[PDB]
Amino acid sequence: PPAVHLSNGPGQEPIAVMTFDLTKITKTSSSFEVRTWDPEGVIFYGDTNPKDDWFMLGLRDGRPEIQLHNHWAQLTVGAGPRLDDGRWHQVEVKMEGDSVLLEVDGEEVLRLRQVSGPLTSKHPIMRIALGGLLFPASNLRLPLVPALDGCLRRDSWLDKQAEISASAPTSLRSCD
Amino acid sequence: PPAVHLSNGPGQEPIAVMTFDLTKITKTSSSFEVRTWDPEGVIFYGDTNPKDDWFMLGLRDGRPEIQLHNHWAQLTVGAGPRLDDGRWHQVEVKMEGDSVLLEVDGEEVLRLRQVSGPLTSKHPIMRIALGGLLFPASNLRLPLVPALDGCLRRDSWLDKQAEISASAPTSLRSCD
Ligand SMILES: C[C@]12CC[C@H](O)C[C@@H]1CC[C@@H]1[C@@H]2CC[C@]2(C)[C@H](O)CC[C@@H]12
Ligand SMILES: C[C@]12CC[C@H](O)C[C@@H]1CC[C@@H]1[C@@H]2CC[C@]2(C)[C@H](O)CC[C@@H]12
Ligand SMILES: [Ca+2]
Ligand SMILES: [Ca+2]
Ligand SMILES: [Zn+2]
Ligand SMILES: [Zn+2]
Repeated sequence: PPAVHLSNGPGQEPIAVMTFDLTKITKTSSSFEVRTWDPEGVIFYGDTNPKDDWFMLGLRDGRPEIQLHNHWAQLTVGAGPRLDDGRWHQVEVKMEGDSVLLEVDGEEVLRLRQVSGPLTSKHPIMRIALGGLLFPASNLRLPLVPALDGCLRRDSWLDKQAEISASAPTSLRSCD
Repeated sequence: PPAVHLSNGPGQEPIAVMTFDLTKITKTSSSFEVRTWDPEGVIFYGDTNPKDDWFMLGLRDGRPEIQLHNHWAQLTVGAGPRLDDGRWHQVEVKMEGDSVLLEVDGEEVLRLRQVSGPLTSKHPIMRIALGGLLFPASNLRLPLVPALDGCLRRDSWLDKQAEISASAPTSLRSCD
């Protein structure tokens, strides 16, 4: 399976940004495998508005951390086992009703309830950035250093049929 | 080890309530072992004010759930493995800086960050209720049925030297 580097050297910007049409979304889940020895960094960021409608999934002290900021909730939460053990880990992030669910290696490790209304409704465009944020780290509810020295593979983001475009500030590097 | 029943039949009220002097608190952690086959219910509730300063640790679909409502945060979060497997489980809830940490069987499974300022400061009295709430379940951010058919043992609550009093609406029942 082709795996890409989650950061390009300095690691101050995402390695890729995908834009989606929310009205066209039929699938809200995202999944991928990640491998790393890095205990802190951004795995992926998502927003409909960088100002007041955003989400971040990363690692802090080796464990998953989600920061979320929207009309219904504002939170900084850590959960799950350490993932900075150099092994491949399966990760899934999905919407289940008004909740955001995080599954690690097939097991649910965190369910953030009552945090969102329907995506398609309410913010017609959603952006997903890998390995970086779309705003300064200092703007996070709880700052961390975004650079994540790890590998990503077998990734699936939301609904491909709803993807408007994809960019890369530079060029994706292989973990081979 | 003497174990007590976490609910008395109907299970509409706590089996015990302990009151503490916050200014006297030197230890903020609580720990205990719980065993149960019940997938939903309140393990313990805590507040400094039932109106706007409260906390609840329970089970929903077999897994730990924390609801918290205070000046800094308002949340409903599920985490950790199922605990309704009839085995004894060690549980710890503690303050670590501005965070509330939940450990299950020796492993950190959830860290709610940026949710509280110093306890001793800011609410001079804290109440801890076991197996029930100190307000209607309908008043929870996300209602659940409080009755938890399980056993509790080896419990330690905050700082005993700060305990003002303890009550029991009825009488503690043994799991023997
Ligand atoms: C987590 C998820 C959904 C599952 C999907 O796999 C990834 C996206 C990323 C953006 C989140 C959204 C959930 C709703 C959020 C928190 C708000 O609307 C602001 C940003 C949004
Ligand atoms: C969780 C803990 C601390 C660890 C201890 O072991 C149990 C107590 C229960 C009451 C919580 C408090 C944390 C601060 C809370 C959320 C707010 O002040 C309102 C109720 C309070
Ligand atoms: Ca890093
Ligand atoms: Ca029950
Ligand atoms: Zn919005
Ligand atoms: Zn208060």
